[PDB]
Parts: sequence; structure tokens; C-alpha cells
Amino acid sequence: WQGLMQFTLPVRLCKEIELFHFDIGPFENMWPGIFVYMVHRSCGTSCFELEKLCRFIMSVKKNYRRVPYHNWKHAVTVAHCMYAILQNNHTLFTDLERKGLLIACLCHDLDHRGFSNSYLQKFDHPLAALYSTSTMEQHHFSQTVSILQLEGHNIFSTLSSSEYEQVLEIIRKAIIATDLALYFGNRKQLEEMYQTGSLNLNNQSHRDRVIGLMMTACDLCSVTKLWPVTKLTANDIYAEFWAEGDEMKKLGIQPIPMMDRDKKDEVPQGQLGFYNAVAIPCYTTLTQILPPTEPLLKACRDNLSQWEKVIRGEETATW
Ligand SMILES: Cc1cc(C)n2c(Br)c(CSc3nc4ccccc4[nH]3)nc2n1
Ligand SMILES: [Mg+2]
Ligand SMILES: [Zn+2]
Repeated sequence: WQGLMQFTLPVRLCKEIELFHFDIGPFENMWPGIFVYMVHRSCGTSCFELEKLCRFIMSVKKNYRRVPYHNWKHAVTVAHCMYAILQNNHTLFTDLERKGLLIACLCHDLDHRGFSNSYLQKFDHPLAALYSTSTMEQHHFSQTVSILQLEGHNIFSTLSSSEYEQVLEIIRKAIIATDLALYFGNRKQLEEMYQTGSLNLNNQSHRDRVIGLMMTACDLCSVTKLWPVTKLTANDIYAEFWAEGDEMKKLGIQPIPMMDRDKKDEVPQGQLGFYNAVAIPCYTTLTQILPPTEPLLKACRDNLSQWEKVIRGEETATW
């Protein structure tokens, strides 16, 4: 925490970090510092007490598990995408939203066990008893509130009780929105609002939907990196999915192909299906609403053409 307070971002990165395609991968020692940097530039140096923010960040890190994908790296990656959207669309948002959203993104997968909502609900895990829908996401929000209530961690203590209640609702809605089950309906409504010219960012119901799609766009942003980085991250995603598949075999339940390591051949077509059904529509709608986010769409389209290249047998060396 102390070290973090003395972190300065190297000047070469100060330019690169503002770009959507920025990959945090090669800077692991600087991830906590990169988050403080992004909060300071977007929100401001006075949004949070520096000691409480650093204490908060280090507890958030401790409370992500050593799972192949839903880990600390993912949290900082999703926060960086949100940083880039906010910097590109700064004055469409309030200080409270900028605060809420950077924090929501860092916390949105807190205490992830590497198990899907399907697993927990099929195996009637206690979390699924509590949280009937959006099971892990309700848990991630609960974990965020637990961390905020730690001694020295309440980064929102400069707020009124009203504003505290407001920022918790921004965060609740933002984390819940990362349930991909909710994405399909959210994007369909946004697409209709946009095509019919009814979308109004000063309409709070519209604004909540736009924020939800920003949360999907940031959660999925590995598909917006340069091909080699996207391809490396896909390996982590499958490491985790296949471990769930293995855990189901043990328990006498057979898994869906995506979670079955003995169906690895179906990955390229699986990705094609994921890009067509989820990622391309997501970034397509976000770019309509927030034209500065276009680079995410262009990058997503580039990676789709790369998966097509893999499918027709034309890819290059792996390492
Ligand atoms: C960044 C990201 C996020 C999500 C949610 N991803 C998913 Br889901 C996938 C995998 S799509 C897929 N379908 C398959 C069918 C059979 C075998 C393998 C398959 N992979 N990638 C994601 N990336
Ligand atoms: Mg999640
Ligand atoms: Zn996530």
C-alpha cells in the first residue's frame, strides 16, 4: 500500500495508456499504480483519500483468486477499457459516475471461483440459493461492499449519505450488467432506441442501459486487443472453462463443448460464434451511441477476420 502511494507512471506509458488497444500484460508490477493513475487523471487526485484508495486497491487484489482468467489481470484490464471510454466521453458523465464506474470495473469479478452461474445453479451451490439470477455478479457486488466496510477502506467517506447510496446503486447496476445473460436484452433495447432516434442520455433509464453496455464492452475488451494478445487471453479463458468441465465429469455431469478440453478443435468456430452473437453487436451498438469508441469495434472486426483465417487453416506460430 505504502509503495503504491509513491508510484509514478513511466512517461512512455502516459501516451500508450490513453489508447483502447493498450495491453497491460507486460507491466504486471505496475497494475495497482496504473489504476491509481487512471483514477487520478479521470476522476482527479481529490476523488479519494490516497491512503484509503491504495489500501482499497491492495485488498481488491488480495480478494481475486489465482484462477486462469477471472483474476487481478482481468479486473485491471476491464478498468483500463472503462478509463479509455470515460476519457473519450468525459463530459457525458458525472464525478460520481466516473468514481463509481472505475471502482465497479476493478471489483466486478471479486472473489470469482472460476465457476459459471450455470455450474453454481445446476449443483445448487449456496450462492445460487441466495442469488437466484446473476448469481456470481450479486456475489461480486456483496464482496465490494464487504471491502468498503473494512477499517481504513471506505474510499466513499467524502460523500453525503445520499451520494453514498447513489454511488453504491451505480456500482450495483454496473456489476450486475456484466452478467452476459442481461447483455442480449440490453443491447436489443439500446439498438431500437438508437435506430428510432429516442435514445436520450439525459433519460436516467437510457443512461443506465448505456452504462450497462459500457460494462459489457469493458468486460469483453480482450477481443479488442492486437491479435497475439487476444489469442493469448483466449488460452486463459479456456484453461478456466475446461477446469469447470473437469469438475463436472468428477461429479457425474457431462459439460457443454466449450468447457470440454476433449473438444478443443471446436474453439475457432466457437470464437466465430461468440464474435457474431456477442462481441461485434456489442461494439457496433456502443460505437453508434459513443462514436469515440469506434477503435474497439475496428479492433474487434480485425480479430474476427483472424479467427476466420484460423478456421480456413492460414494462421501463424504459437509460443
Ligand atoms: C473475452 C471472452 C469472453 C467470453 C465470455 N468468451 C467466451 Br463464452 C468465449 C468462448 S466461445 C466458444 N464457444 C465454443 C464452443 C465449443 C468449443 C469452444 C468454444 N468457445 N471466448 C470468450 N472470450
Ligand atoms: Mg463476471
Ligand atoms: Zn469480468
